[PDB]
Amino acid sequence: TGHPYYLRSFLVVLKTVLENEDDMLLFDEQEKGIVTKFYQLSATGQKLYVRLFQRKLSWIKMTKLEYEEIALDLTPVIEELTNAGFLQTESELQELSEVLELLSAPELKSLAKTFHLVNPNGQKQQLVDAFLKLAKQRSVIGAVILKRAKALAGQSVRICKGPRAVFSRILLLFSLTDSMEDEDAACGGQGQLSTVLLVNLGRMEFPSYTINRKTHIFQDRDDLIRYAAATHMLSDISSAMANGNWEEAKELAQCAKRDWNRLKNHPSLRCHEDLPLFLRCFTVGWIYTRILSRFVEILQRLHMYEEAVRELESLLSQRIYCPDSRGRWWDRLALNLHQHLKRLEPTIKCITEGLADPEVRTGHRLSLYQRAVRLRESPSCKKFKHLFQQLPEMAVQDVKHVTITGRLCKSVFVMVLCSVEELALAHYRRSGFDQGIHGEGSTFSTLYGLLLWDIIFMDGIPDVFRNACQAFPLDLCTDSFFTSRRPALEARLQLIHDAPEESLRAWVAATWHEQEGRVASLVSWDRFTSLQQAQDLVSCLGGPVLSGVCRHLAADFRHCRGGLPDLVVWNSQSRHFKLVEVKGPNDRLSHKQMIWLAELQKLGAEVEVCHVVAV
Repeated sequence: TGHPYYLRSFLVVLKTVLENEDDMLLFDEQEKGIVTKFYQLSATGQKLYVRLFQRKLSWIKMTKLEYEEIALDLTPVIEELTNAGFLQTESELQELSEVLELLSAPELKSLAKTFHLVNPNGQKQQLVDAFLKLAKQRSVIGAVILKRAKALAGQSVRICKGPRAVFSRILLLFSLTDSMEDEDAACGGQGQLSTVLLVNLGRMEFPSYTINRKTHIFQDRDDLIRYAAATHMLSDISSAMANGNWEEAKELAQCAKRDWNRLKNHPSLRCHEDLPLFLRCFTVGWIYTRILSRFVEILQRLHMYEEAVRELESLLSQRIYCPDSRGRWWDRLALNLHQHLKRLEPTIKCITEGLADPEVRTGHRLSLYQRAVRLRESPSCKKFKHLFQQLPEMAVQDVKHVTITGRLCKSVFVMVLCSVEELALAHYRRSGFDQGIHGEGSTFSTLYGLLLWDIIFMDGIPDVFRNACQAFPLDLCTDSFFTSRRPALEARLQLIHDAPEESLRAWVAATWHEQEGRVASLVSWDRFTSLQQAQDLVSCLGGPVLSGVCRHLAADFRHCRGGLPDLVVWNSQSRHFKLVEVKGPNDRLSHKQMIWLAELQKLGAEVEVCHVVAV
């Protein structure tokens, strides 16, 4: 009745992207055919394709194939895909070096033994190279090694890189909707989805809203190609970093930076700058900036600090791209110039101008401030007047701290062993808070989503709902979310501030009852054990607190989503509650959390830091 792991979901990606006019002006006549071709295979054919499309781009064996859930005999199926131009079979596998890599370790030794010439034992690389030398010098023993190694490897397929790229692009276009822009996504793999959203796309029921694009994100067919190209170039650098191939990373990024310097000034790359920030992230320029941002992360890892500093500054000197990141760029720059390069004058310039940037928010803001008080009080600095410098006294108030310690044996303790967060909950349960939610951000986030649902999904803001499978308006993570909905927000926000506990209980029930399960990026439906609990909690928190938290979340979700209190405990009978920031044995309070706790206290909530120490 539906289609497999990969396929029902793939079919959504296809359906969604095809019904999008602007998206379909980005594919030539030929390419669109490749879609109609796909739609015209057997389900079995579609299923096998999806399965393989998701795999690495290389030769894959028929023995290493065995998709029995697809068919008991895959050869009529593979046949169908080859005839359709989607797949290629081994009668086009001619590179001996490829065929050698394709064999197993039992199979290599079979080719190694039945070629007495080769010394039978060794690692895969040791045998492959021996075979490769032997065929270069003597081509007419070479084609004999191929003829046997091919037979021994059996039937084999590889994806036609032609149509692959069409779907890859279709799938990249699908990432604008949904996937990416709750701050820009992983991008890693150069072919497939991220794990979060293949498996579950077909099950998912989305919140209702009115689609209404009016701007063209991509100019002509080639823009999208430059975009795609860039995205992949990013993915690889991400990938290289993940595996600690920093030198590899450095090359890829150096490579990219050159590709970018070549690329600006072009006919297209003005335009994109003048896109609203919430669409500007889907631009070649944005991607490169992200790459360059990673480039600094790399150079830093490779102790190449003057390079990082030159980069950071050049990134900051521009305003168009990734403003949401300057807080980091500044912070990180100050860190370098101080810790590593040990250069005072520029360390202060940095901290000064960084604070003069309205763009640096919350935690990095607070960070730079602290780096400034430490610098002003500093004796090694005192030969001057350089930071008494009219600094709005943004206190880092130490809030109530608490420490705990349990009979230590993953760090497990004795109370019977128990976790670090079990210890923390336990502590509060015996301080008279029977209830508790070990959320970490989402508790609050979902409450806000619950209380502002209709405002979030609101009609009227153009270009924020561009197609079918969106869990948020595209502008949610941008200063513009608030501004574009100002009247409506201020309204509800005040309403909530002056609401009696029953109205809160009501409005939360209202949404819950109308939406329970629709995919909305802010709301975790199972985060509360039931509406009742969610209601109990809003009743403790009360209007003003909920109002405040909501406002920050709406006004600056980008720089406020993080840092919210880890754990929320409360008393069932007395309605007293406490917002706690749990700290395991080997981590500290982030600046973001310091900020959030302070903010919450300003709002009149009981807050607390909790340290758990080793036994």
